[PDB]
Amino acid sequence: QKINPYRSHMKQKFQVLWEKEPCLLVPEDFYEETTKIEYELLSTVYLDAESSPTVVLHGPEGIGKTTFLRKVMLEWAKGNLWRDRFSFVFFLTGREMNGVTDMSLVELLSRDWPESSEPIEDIFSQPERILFILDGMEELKFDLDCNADLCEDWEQPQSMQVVLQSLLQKQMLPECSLLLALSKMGMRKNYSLLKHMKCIFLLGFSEHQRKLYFSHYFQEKDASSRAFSFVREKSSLFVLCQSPFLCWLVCTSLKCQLEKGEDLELDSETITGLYVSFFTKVFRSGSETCPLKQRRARLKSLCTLAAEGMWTCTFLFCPEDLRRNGVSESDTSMWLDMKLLHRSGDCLAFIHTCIQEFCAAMFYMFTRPKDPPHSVIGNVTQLITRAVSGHYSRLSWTAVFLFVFSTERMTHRLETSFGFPLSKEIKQEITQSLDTLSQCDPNNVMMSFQALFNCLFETQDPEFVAQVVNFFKDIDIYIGTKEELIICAACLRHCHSLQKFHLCMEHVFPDESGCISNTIEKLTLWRDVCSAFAASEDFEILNLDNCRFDEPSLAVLCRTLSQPVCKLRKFVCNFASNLANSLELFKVILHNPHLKHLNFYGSSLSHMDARQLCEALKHPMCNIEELMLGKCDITGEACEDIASVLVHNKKLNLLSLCENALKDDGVLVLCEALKNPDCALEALLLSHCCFSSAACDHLSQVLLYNRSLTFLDLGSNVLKDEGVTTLCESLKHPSCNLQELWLMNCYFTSVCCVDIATVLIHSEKLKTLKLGNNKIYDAGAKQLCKALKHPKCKLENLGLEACELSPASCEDLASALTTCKSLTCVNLEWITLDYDGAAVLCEALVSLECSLQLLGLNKSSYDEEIKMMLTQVEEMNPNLIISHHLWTDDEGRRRGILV
Amino acid sequence: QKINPYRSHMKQKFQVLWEKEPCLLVPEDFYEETTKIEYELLSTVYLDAESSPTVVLHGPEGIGKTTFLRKVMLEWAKGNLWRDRFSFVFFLTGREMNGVTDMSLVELLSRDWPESSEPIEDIFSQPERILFILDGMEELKFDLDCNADLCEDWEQPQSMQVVLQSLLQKQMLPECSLLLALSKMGMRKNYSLLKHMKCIFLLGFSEHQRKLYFSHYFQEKDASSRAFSFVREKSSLFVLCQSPFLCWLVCTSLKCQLEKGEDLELDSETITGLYVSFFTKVFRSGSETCPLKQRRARLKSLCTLAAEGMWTCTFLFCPEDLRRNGVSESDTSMWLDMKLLHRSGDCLAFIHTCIQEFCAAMFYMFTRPKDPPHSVIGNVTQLITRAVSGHYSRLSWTAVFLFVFSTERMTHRLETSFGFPLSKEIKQEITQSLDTLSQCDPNNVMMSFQALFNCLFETQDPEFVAQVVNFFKDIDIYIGTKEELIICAACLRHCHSLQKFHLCMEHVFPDESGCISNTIEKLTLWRDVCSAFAASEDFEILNLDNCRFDEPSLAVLCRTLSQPVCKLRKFVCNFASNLANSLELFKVILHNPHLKHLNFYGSSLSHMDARQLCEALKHPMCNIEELMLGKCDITGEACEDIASVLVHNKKLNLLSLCENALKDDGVLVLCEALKNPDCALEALLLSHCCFSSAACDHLSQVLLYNRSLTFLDLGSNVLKDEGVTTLCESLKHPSCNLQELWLMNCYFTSVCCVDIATVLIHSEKLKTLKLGNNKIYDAGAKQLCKALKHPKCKLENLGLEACELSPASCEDLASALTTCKSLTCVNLEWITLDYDGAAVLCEALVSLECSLQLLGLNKSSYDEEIKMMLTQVEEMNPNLIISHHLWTDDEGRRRGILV
Ligand SMILES: Nc1ncnc2c1ncn2[C@@H]1O[C@H](COP(=O)(O)OP(=O)(O)O)[C@@H](O)[C@H]1O
Ligand SMILES: Nc1ncnc2c1ncn2[C@@H]1O[C@H](COP(=O)(O)OP(=O)(O)O)[C@@H](O)[C@H]1O
Repeated sequence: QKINPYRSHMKQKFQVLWEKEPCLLVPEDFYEETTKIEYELLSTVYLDAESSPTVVLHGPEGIGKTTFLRKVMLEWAKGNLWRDRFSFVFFLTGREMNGVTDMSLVELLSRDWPESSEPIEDIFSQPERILFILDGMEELKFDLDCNADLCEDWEQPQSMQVVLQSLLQKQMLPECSLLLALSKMGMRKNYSLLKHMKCIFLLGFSEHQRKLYFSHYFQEKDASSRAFSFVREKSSLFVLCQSPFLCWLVCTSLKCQLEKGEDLELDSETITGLYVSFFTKVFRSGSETCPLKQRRARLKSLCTLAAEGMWTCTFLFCPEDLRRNGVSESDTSMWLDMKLLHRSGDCLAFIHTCIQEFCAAMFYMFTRPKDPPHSVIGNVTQLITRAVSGHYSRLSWTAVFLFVFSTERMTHRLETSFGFPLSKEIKQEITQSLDTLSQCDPNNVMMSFQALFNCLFETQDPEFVAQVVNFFKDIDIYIGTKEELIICAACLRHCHSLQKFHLCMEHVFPDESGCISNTIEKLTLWRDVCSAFAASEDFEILNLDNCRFDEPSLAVLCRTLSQPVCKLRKFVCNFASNLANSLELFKVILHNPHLKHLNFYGSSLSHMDARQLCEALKHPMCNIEELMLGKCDITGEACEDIASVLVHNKKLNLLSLCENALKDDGVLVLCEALKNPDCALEALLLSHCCFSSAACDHLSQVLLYNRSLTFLDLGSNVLKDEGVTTLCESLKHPSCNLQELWLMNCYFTSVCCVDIATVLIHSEKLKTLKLGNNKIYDAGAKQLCKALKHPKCKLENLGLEACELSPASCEDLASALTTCKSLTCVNLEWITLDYDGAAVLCEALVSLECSLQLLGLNKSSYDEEIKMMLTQVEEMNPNLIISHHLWTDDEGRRRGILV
Repeated sequence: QKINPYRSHMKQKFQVLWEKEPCLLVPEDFYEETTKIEYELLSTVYLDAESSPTVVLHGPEGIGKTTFLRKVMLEWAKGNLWRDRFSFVFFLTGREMNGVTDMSLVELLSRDWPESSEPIEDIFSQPERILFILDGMEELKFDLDCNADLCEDWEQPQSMQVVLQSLLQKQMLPECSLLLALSKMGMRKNYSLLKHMKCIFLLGFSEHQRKLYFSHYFQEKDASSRAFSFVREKSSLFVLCQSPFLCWLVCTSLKCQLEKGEDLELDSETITGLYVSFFTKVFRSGSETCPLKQRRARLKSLCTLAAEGMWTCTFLFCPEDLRRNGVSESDTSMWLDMKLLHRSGDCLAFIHTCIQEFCAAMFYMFTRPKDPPHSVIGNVTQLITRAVSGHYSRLSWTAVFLFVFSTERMTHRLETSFGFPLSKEIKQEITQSLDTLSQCDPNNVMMSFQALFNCLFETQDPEFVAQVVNFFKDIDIYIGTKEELIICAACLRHCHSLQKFHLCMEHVFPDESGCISNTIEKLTLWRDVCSAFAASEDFEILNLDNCRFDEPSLAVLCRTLSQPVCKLRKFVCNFASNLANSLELFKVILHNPHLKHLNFYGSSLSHMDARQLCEALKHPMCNIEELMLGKCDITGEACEDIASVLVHNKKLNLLSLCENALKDDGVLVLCEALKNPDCALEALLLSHCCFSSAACDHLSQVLLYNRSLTFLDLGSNVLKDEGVTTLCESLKHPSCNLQELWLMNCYFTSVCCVDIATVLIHSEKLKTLKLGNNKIYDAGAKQLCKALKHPKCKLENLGLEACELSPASCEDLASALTTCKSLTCVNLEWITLDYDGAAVLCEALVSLECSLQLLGLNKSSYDEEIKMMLTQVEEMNPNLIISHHLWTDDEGRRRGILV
């Protein structure tokens, strides 16, 4: 074996770690039996020396991930693993790293690197010979994202977050290999960050392995047989015993019950029940020579220790910390003996992070509603808020425990088992906290309804679940497993408060011959979820984002929405249309007179699909007033059918066909439908429809003959001034009812600006004009400003944003703002400014004659002097807002593009 | 609505049916509430008047399928449904149909058709106006398959099975519509038969509907509240109450418990537990003023009635039937009062088929091992065999019940509740019956391991399950759901008796980024199933038939097969090969020295996939002696690697590369590999490899230089006479070691027959030659016969099948058979014969000089005189077997095509 001092140092260090850290040391042959498959998988998956992947050790908490990583490193350091694949392996743990504030990868590695050896840069000469093991990533004080930039230099000092994110995204030592340990929650959290992923699942014990674990814990035989028989007779307990840590919990609980002499009782209704039984019986069997008052004081001090640790993302407790939280030497000895704490060096740690979270939740059970703030540990409202708001999701398990503790049954269990009283105001605290969150603005909060639903589900309190869920009106949820379907059905079964529902569902209804695959249980759960749609008589918006149905599930949803009791108003079905989908959605459209807005943005339709859609719309039970079909792959032939709808449904008044390819023959057919002075359509959006000036002829005949059409969007079309001139000739006559015109990015120039200037003088009805993103090069600007100076131009909103404007237009713009009394909004973003033009513009802006309410300008993108001038403008005209990105979101929403 | 007398007749019929059949008549508004979605879905899905679809009413037993179909027919006949879509709907029920033995569709329809109405041909004039409702298909005396042909004429008399299967496959009135009622078992049974399926699932009650049903059954309020509270406190009972029939069972059980006055106790461990509680409590509450002897005799008589009904597929009981089984008027009144039976006209029927199956299973509890045969009711051995043999699978639920009854706990429960003794030899009867079944030939007695596993699973007896499953050595199983995975894991956890395992697995491991999708539970179950492969030190053959894995499940399987304790010998992986499949399957190949046969037939490979396969095969831990790569999309370039294998692996001696496209350059490279007098390959099959005479040159150099190669298959290649003559030139020299040559379907003719005729005279080692399916005429046959008459021709097997042979060859054939003393097998199928040549052939065949053991000929395809002559031949030469399809299955198996 090659001489290596670092390898031997790690051998000694992890040999010592392997023998005293775990809850119970089992014979090594047993451990090797229990994890044989995973060890072999790892050893062969890394022998690759095209690229090397990052392998994630996947499993639930307490399954033994950290133990497996330590065994792997110990076997490598002894020379028994990766002998000819990795020369150096580094073991990084999250809690030890959290202490590091500002360090480079080299310094962190140097921490455990003996000087009497090779240098670190020399070992970095060959990066593929390095493996990084990252254990306890979920215990980090920061999140991992691509938000922060990622440097590629190991020598250069950086914050530890940047080092980890660079290592993970492979922008730092790309040749090295990564070994991650993640739970299901961590897997879902960091799936986006990880690429080229390879997974190894830990499986825990089998039934024979559970028997052997019991035989190893109980050094006798007959009581071991008794305990195994008792746990086997109960199904849920045996199922939970697959996890070695839960198995050890059950062992210690039963061992206390047996050494006490009591009969074998155990609670396995929930995981929280097993935790409560373990903690209860260890406390009773480990504290008997102590009076009740000091028992309560000691437990409360320990729980405060855990709560402070969890709120500061700390899991190692120096003696000074125990003294601060009121934990004395006697208390430390007692908890070490009863095996809720163990040493992790010179410091102490909880036997497992889950036990620490248990005590942290327990801490709130000693509290009063009118308690002074701890200034470190947040109160119940803060904990609930941080746990059900998606940004952090750090104190999740704690909150879950607290939810379960707040039930009357479990508060009773806790009080009876401990012997002292505990707070019963905690359910009310949680309820009021969730109500307060619900009454907040849904956009500013970003609720995580998966987290809230999990917490509610664990209480098994249907009335509590109904009360809490009915506080919320705008709900969004992802369903991709049966577990999440069960939880969502439980939480929404008795929900009658829905306003907006956003749903994404995958992996549940495959429709691979849905007859054989779908089950009555799945349909019943789905029907229960749908019951909220028809039971909530406040239901405005249903947004189905990339959902995957089969015929029965879709039929259930459509029949739910068809019921006359349903009050749906907006149906937003993104990217979904087939033959049976057509049939069922047409049942939806027909049956409901309350449904008025329909947005199919993105769903690629065919000729027959559009034919069937229009045939369903022509039914006289259809009250659709807004129809958005953007990016539906609609073409000219389908226009033949759409025109038909315009003839029949006098209730329809807004139609958007953006991002399609009408190609002037569809526009011809649509103008043929529109010309008839029976079509009641009031708003038309044909943005980016790949048509030209040829259609502007026919559209002109529309403008003369429609007394209902008031809004036209023709942006992103090649009009080349002939189309704009034809339309302007049509719009010269005041009898036209057009109010709003959008011709942005239409590839015209100054030449047609004269004709526009004519309509501005003759129209008494055109109030909003967007001519932005066109190269008017100050000639069009000068002509339009002179037109606006006319004492008959009733124009209210003008957009010339990003029009190749220069400081020469300023003066002429400055004179329009002070003369057009009806002009209240002007978009001039991306104009290039100097001092001599910014001064004139600001003089205009601060004037009483200037009747402008909204100015579109990008203040940040200028020098300091002009920034100071615009700030002075803001402080001298208290009615004017200067801002950029004025109309982007409004344009997207009205076109139907965003949603 | 059009006037119709048939409609009114069906209205009266189903109106009478609707009011007396059900267990409890609920208000009609309640029923319509409980089935609103399904009714609307049917009504709107059929209004479409393109092909006609088959609509299936899907749900578990007792969910209300028959009730829903009857209400649908009543509403149709009342004019409230399908008023403008169907003119005539026929309601076919299995039990009523079973009485018909041999009748046509017209007569069966006329059965319930009044004469004073329209004619049958006139109503068949427009088939589009016809709907068929098929209820109780699982209660048929015959099975439904596609084996029998399907005629399109309704007038022609046929057996009812043929009419029904033609109706289902739409080869009889294809324009008609179908409405089927099926269970999960029936759905999986008949999925193959049905096409264009449409499904409507019945959902049963919701929670509020369960409350309302309780309030409706219990006409008071306080016990309704008490019953609902008790059922709600128990999870399993509430879950089971979703089914209306199970809900009525629970209602009656609780009603007996309350009117008796006892506390509310109920066992809900299994569905069989609920049935036992219902039956026990109904019997106790309905026969208490009766002495024990007559209680037991009455229950036994009812059980006998049920048993005769189940074994004769009868479910309506005329009074003579009750008298024959010993059921009197007093007994009928008692059972009607306790609501185990109800009237269905002048006759009685069991309240539900499930109750009848329950009683039929109960009947065996009154029997003795040494009992005389009932001559109608089969004994326990016959019942178990018919239940776990796939051919019948009719009495499944009965057997399931009997299994649960046979446990000690449930026998104790039944004895305690009833009060009289019951048989305790039934576990032994079933175990011995299954042992005897296992010792039968696995090819004949078609076990249905899904049925056996379900029966074993329901007993919840791990020891009994292990004992029964270890009786079987050859197991084949399909896993397509999580339920079936759980069942197979439970049954195979402690199985260590495996010899051959055939597996087809779908729909469980999607590999849609298996990290997020796969769960530890599923992986654990799969590992438990795989544990049988490595725990059974007799494991010969593992056949994965079109299985679909992800990385973790495949890795679990491969690591299982890698263990040195594993004794795998034959690995048949049909239709699976990718890059990750490559890595893991190479772990399988490398690790195991016991593995010797490898068949990848059907798995589409690529250039690099074949490269990686060959590189894995070149490892020196590889003991493969047989390699089958038929229909693997292998081409000439991959031969370069394949040739390498032939050079390296001195253990390999059989290679089959059939159904590939080698195209003479691959064959060139392979012959370059074979020429080397180190290649130990002994048998090569290049059938259907798309090569020509150009390869026969190189193959010739093979036969001179390979002292180990003894079998060559070159069938179905365009070899013409030049290739065969080149090969014969190579094989003339006695130094060639070739023992078997297959040149069937090789497009040669009489011209090369001279050279073959030379080799037959000069070879001392060529024992089997197949020249079938080649257009050698009687001239070639005569030349070969003259060769065989030479006193040096040591040819043992000759195939001249399908060679355009005529009665002129007979004489020359007849004289070769009596001269070639070494010629023991000759295939002459498809030869045309007359009397004067058949006589010569038979005179040869019945002769002492004829040393033939096997003659390949199709006796059935000749006139009566020649048939009688060949029958006399068989009756005069007791050593000669005449048969057709002589070598087809052997050819397929040896090429690796079949399996
Ligand atoms: N295979 C095993 N055999 C015996 N004990 C185990 C095994 N796996 C885990 N344990 C015990 O369970 C605990 C698992 O905790 P840990 O190893 O931190 O897993 P995780 O990080 O997944 O929670 C350890 O304290 C160890 O004592
Ligand atoms: N929707 C329902 N509402 C109330 N009771 C029902 C309903 N469906 C079925 N039942 C009851 O359940 C029992 C079983 O009915 P059945 O239609 O025979 O089930 P299946 O057709 O599945 O065998 C009947 O006695 C009936 O009274």
